Amino acid sequence: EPAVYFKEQFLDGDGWTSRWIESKHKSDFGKFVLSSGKFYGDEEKDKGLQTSQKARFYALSASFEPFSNKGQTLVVQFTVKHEQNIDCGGGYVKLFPNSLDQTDMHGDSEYNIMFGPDICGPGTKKVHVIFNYKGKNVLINKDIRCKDDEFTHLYTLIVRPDNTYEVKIDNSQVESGSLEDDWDFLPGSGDPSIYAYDNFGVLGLDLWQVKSGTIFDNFLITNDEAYAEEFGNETWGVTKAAEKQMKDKQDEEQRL
Amino acid sequence: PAVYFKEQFLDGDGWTSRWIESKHKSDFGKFVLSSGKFYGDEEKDKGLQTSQKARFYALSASFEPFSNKGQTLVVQFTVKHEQNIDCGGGYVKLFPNSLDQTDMHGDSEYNIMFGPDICGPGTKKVHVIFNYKGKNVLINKDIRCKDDEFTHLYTLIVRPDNTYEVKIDNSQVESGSLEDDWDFLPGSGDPSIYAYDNFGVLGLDLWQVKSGTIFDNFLITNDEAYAEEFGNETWGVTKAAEKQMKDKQDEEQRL
Amino acid sequence: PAVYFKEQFLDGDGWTSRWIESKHKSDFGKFVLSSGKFYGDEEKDKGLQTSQKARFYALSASFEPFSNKGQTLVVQFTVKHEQNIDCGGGYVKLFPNSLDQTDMHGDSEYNIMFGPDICGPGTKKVHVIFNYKGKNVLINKDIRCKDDEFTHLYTLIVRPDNTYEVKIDNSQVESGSLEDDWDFLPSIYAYDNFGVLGLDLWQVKSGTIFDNFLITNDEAYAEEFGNETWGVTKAAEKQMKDKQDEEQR
Amino acid sequence: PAVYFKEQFLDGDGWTSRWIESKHKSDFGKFVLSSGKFYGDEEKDKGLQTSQKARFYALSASFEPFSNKGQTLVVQFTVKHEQNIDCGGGYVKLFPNSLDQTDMHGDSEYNIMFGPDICGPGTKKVHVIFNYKGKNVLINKDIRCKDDEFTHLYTLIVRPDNTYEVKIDNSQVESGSLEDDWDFLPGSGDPSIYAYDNFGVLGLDLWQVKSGTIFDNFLITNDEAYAEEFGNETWGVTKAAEKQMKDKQDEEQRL
Amino acid sequence: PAVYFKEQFLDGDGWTSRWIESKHKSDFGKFVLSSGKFYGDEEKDKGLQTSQKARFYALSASFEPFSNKGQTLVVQFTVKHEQNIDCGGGYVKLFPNSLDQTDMHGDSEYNIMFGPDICGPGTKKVHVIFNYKGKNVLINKDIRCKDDEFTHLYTLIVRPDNTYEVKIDNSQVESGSLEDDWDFLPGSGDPSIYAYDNFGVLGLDLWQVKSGTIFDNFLITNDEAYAEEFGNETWGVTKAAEKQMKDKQDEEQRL
Ligand SMILES: [Ca+2]
Ligand SMILES: [Ca+2]
Ligand SMILES: [Ca+2]
Ligand SMILES: [Ca+2]
Ligand SMILES: [Ca+2]
Ligand SMILES: [Cl-]
Repeated sequence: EPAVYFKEQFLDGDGWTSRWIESKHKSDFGKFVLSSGKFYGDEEKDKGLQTSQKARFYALSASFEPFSNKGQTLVVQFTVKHEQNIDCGGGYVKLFPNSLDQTDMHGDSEYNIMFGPDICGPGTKKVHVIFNYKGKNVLINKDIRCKDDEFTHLYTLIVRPDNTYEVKIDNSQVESGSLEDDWDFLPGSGDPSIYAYDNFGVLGLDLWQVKSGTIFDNFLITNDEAYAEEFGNETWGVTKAAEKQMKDKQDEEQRL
Repeated sequence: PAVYFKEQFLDGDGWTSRWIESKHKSDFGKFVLSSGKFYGDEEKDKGLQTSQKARFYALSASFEPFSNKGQTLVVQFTVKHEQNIDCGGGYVKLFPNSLDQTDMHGDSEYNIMFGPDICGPGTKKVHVIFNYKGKNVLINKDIRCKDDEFTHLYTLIVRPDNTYEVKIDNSQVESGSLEDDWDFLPGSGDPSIYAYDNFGVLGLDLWQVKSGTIFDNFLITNDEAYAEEFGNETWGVTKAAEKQMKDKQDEEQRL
Repeated sequence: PAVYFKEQFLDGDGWTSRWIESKHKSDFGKFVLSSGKFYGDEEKDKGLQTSQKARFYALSASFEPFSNKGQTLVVQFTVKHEQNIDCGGGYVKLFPNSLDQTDMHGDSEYNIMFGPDICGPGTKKVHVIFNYKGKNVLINKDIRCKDDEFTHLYTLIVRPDNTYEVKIDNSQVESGSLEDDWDFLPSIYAYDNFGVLGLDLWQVKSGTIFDNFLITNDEAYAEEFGNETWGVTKAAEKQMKDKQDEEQR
Repeated sequence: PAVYFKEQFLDGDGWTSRWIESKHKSDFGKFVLSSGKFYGDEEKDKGLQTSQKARFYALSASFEPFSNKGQTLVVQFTVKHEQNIDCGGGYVKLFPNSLDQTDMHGDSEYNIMFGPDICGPGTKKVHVIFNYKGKNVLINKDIRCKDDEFTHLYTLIVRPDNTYEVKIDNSQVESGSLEDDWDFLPGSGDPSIYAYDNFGVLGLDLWQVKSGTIFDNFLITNDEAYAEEFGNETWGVTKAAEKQMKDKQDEEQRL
Repeated sequence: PAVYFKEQFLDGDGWTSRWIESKHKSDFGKFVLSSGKFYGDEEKDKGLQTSQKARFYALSASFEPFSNKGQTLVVQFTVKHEQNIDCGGGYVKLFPNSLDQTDMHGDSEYNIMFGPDICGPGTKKVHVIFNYKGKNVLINKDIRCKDDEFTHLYTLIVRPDNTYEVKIDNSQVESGSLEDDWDFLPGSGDPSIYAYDNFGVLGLDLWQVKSGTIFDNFLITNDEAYAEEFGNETWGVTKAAEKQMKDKQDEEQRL
């Protein structure tokens, strides 16, 4: 059976406030609030963490029973909804070693992997895939376009023990290849262990936003690609059509 | 001193032309060349590493066939369970030259199987298995294997008087006679039990939950003294620097 | 040789008048007198056995108080993880006589802690902890403990020149000086008062048996007693267990 | 790892340009290059052999001077009393560079003396002597040396926290602190006792009744792990084959 | 005259309760109390000596916090590179009281760094570094440090008009204004550059190849004249006798 290292849907009211921790590294971090926003597919299911303040840094994280991806597939997946029509701001997650002090998390804390959408003005609509290796944060050399509309989108990163990876948006492949080719880690054949991290213990939302209102939901860390795809269809795939219908209706009333 | 087989994986990707993957199944785990996260020497300590969790493995190497009839047979290699293994094999198999390497699997007919096997706190055992009269006969003595994360040397010595010796880290841990330490027959005796007409392949054919085991410094020879020399030139050269590098990493982890 | 404490549990249920259960908590696991499923001698090898899974334990024995000032201190006992332990302690603690035995727990102030600690394939360690200036200072050397199912002898030697030695199965495995092998803030080694030995620890899989406790000031006597206890258990224990393993298969 | 001195006598008669005979006396015994009557390898196991009975010996080798201040000092070499010695030294001395090699003798001022000493039934001892405040201070622990006919590895480790270790055949036999294991001073302590400004010469300066002792594989380094490695590449490679050749000769002698 | 910090190590081992070892790393070198092989006065000239080769060091002393705002700041101490240093620092750092002394290291944020730095033939320099706007700004003037084996006095004077002076052996070697002698800003204008809200710790945080450097007679004060007095009562009292003892030892060495 598939291993589920982390799952968060924010289905149990305020239960999440005991699973996530705010960094105190700075005194003026923005606050996340629980919200399904102005339109949604289901008012309760579509609750997630929403950035609530403009022009702020954010730093909130959740711990889980530590694990290693050594010898295994790693899948990192979540939904992102820039309801506010974002101008400039991140929508990405970071996976940290368990040695991270959650109350001191910030932009320069050492993570293992960073993944997800980053928007800044007309020029930047990009999906980051960053691997930490030999004390450097190495950025993917392929150009992956992210979504930028107001609707909920599913982001999936797959990393395999043969050093292959795949990136999906809305459960459909948008990029793939090998770590040795698509990042500048090192000369020659490569190092067959690049993909692997001794320890994963925390998932962080650690990012900057000008216009706020982004909602993060349906986080999943697993070792099974098929399961990730299922869960994507049970979450994003259930949100999608009703969300779009409610928003069309509101747009019409606005016009009128 | 006859050297029937030697593998140290010193010549880059050269090993990929000396070893053959079985296609008996479609979902065998893959070996990769690696010295892992700590080592005595980054290059010397490269070996074959299991790269996937909860898998069967099946990779082999041929050599000029030989018979141990009338002679001493020595089988030796290093094993390193870097990953702190929960359950998995670390043993080799010696096969007749009639083995189809591309069809090797758990039920292929081997001559001898030798080496460490771990499964939970309860099983930490060295297997010594002889194939005789279509049965795979298991040693009756209980030999404890090593279980830590470091590189260990495993040596099997089989002699034409049907005596055998097992060594770990170049030091004897078990010895006796085939007739006493296995149930081949109800009483004495068949003085030829030790002997095989043909050896042609060495296989790594095994199961692993947590992966990351590294195999290096394989030797098949007819000379005990040479085996001991080679063991000191390989394992014996790895040992102290490996332990020093790992202590350092453990300390940095603690801070 | 001074014998400050000896316990071999040889006199039936006599031990129940020498040891005291902490009531600090209501759900501590219970020790039971047992030689387990295999042994060298069904009677001699009786000792205190942890009887419940996933529990804290807290049982202690008092003795006529003493100080090690100007003397060698030797702490010795046998540990047998019969159950093939996954995670759990096998160490003792030596406490000042000011300890309330009926309130002993994990945070009670001890002088010295010593012995095997196992938690998963990754940790198989011998603790040597000294209490100094209100800190519990952990040895900086890495000492591997035993992890099989058989009875093993653990011995800590502390000398008035601030040297120490650790033995397993009556054979040295570690040695040095207190000043080098711990980060202490000349008599670091010395305590005004020892009055209680406690088994205060955690266990997932239970079944560990503790026997043959000795606190003495004589290294040679400790070694003798080790050979008269562990050394007499060893071979017959292993033989009975090999036999049971064969029948099992 | 710093290698201050290495000598294996592998380059024929090359050694004769690296070692100097004292002329302090006219009747010193002579060293000769030899692997003796039995060996693991006739060439590799060549070393300096005492060639005359009831004699003083005095031969030395210079190296680029160094200080062990702030660092680990490791002194290591092999000794083989092939002749079954009755009485004689097998130890080395490390000297300051101010030593006149041509005048070396029993009373020359050394920094450290280390190694086996045998004299009759009573004495089989490893010396560890430190020169301090114009006295030669003898270790207070009793360390047994080897006395059979085979090659043994002797290793002294001295560390800048004033700890030391002694190994025989790459395995610890003694350890502790300088302040405790020698009478330098009435109490602690002078943390610099371990340290010498200058090492420039290694000497074999000693007495022998029955001659035939072979010295090989000298190493002075600052790295314990490297010393252990080199030990396993030298002693560890001689060991088994040496023993096998000698057993064979013992058997033939008996018949 | 305010004395914010004074250390002469005159009260035996008393210093061990005034200074704290960083535990940021496990392998920092250790300071030991020592007057070395030569000295003016065996007791007075005790100071902190680096005891291990090729190591980072990290030891610090706290004092009642203060600010130099509106006042003169004088930082003074003696340095003796007894070992004839090849490469290594001899400088101090003044830290804010917010520093965790048990975590001090090379990247901890200091206010001011001052003192000699030697690295090979090319570098014999006195550092004067001011932390400003999250940068560590290095003086633009080239100040030669001393490099012989003897004890030298180093003095930094910083004044509330943003002037500074550097002295060696109680005699001026450099002077000027902060705005001219560092690149804080493209042009003149921040008169408070000299000033720090708080000083709470003095650290020895540095690297050394060849070890043996002795630090003594630390003084932090607000009075230039008092610094000069103390310098003459410390360095000035060490100087002549130290030189005389060392000449005597050099002469004995030459014979
Ligand atoms: Ca939700
Ligand atoms: Ca190799
Ligand atoms: Ca008992
Ligand atoms: Ca040689
Ligand atoms: Ca002083
Ligand atoms: Cl009971």
